[PDB]
Amino acid sequence: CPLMVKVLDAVRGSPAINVAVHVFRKAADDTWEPFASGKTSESGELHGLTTEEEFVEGIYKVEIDTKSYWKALGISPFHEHAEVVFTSNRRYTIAALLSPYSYSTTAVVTN
Amino acid sequence: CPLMVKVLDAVRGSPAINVAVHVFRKAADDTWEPFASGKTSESGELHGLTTEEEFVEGIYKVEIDTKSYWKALGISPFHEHAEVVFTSNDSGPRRYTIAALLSPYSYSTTAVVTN
Amino acid sequence: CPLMVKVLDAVRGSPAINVAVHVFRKAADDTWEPFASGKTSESGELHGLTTEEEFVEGIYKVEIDTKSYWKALGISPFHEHAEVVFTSNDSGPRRYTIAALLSPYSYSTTAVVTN
Amino acid sequence: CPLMVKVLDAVRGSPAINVAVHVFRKAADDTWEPFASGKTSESGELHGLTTEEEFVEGIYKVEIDTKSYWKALGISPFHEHAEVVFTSNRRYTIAALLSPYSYSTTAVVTN
Repeated sequence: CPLMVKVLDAVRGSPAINVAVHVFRKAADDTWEPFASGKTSESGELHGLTTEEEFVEGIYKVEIDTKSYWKALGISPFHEHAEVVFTSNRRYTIAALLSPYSYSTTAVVTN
Repeated sequence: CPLMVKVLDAVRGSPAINVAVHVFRKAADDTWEPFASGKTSESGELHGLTTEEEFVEGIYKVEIDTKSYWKALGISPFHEHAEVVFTSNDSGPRRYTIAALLSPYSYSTTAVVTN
Repeated sequence: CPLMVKVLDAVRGSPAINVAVHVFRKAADDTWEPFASGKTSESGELHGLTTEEEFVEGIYKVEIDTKSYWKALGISPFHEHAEVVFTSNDSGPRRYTIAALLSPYSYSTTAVVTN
Repeated sequence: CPLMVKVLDAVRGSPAINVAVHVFRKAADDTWEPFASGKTSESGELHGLTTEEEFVEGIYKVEIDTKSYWKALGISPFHEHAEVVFTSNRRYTIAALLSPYSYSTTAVVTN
């Protein structure tokens, strides 16, 4: 699998568990087509979203459902979600670090 | 003006100058409709995007064109742009500052919501 | 004043108000000697720490007392404080803004160096 | 080993390799005593700094030598180093994300 998502909780200093993630790919008509989805495990990681065969070149959007994560913990956060948009032309790790009013995201791209 | 955008460059240690910013509001049909736009100033800030009259409660998307910023510096970036999506709330007086800190393969964003 | 400190709270989405900040300069014997101190204002900023006359080239440490900030909010934090250590440089006119974004188990800091 | 350090490079989107790390522990005389040191591997991680037996309660400082990292890559960075100071009373991962004029650090504390 060439695409992994990892999410951390900056309030607790812990993996962000059970975070829903939806991946979209831009279609030829310039609309966002559903591509894959899943949720983070107890380690805060989401593996197996796709395969090398399926993950063709394109423009991808990884939507991390941060609002649902915070609301399930009893917190009213600022953002609806965190959206990570990039073109793929190799392994991509999309990492996110979450706080109620702030997030950071980094891409680690390796061979 | 109830909405301000501030952008910093973590590679140069500077304001991110002349970054394009496009703001959208979610319409009744669930599509994003254009709302306001501009480019950050010499201080990395974008003021005057809207007014209290127009900035009614809704879901807003602030799109920061990070890819073009890095390409103008001759630097290869990862993301197409940075998007900040939030619901505004009129529970009392409120100003929203959307702050972003940019690196080629990483960004952070924070909301500073004050009275 | 060539040195400003700005602190934001990523949990509340607000300036970090009344945060203690202590600045030190490295002495000739390699110890940290006190240089300036204060507390952030209602805007999360600390102005007037020093003057161009006193802020000569050297190695400076800016210590931000994050632990006491979180404890005053009733929130359990990880770090004792956040420290920012850098060498100043008089190559032309220069102002340093040390910005910090705080969460209980994480922080980021950026230097904005302008003319 | 109860203490791991992980470093990422936000310019390249890669692990930060060969980053020197020095850990200190506050002694009874309130001075910083050397505790352990090492450097990050090709994965950006530093394992085996200490043992459960050696890592007693105390105040620890993890100094990540960011200036030497950037200078070895031909870049003049802002900070001398990144310093992470915390009290230990369990596994600690100290993560850092580096840019020439900025860094972020997070603690992930697990059982």
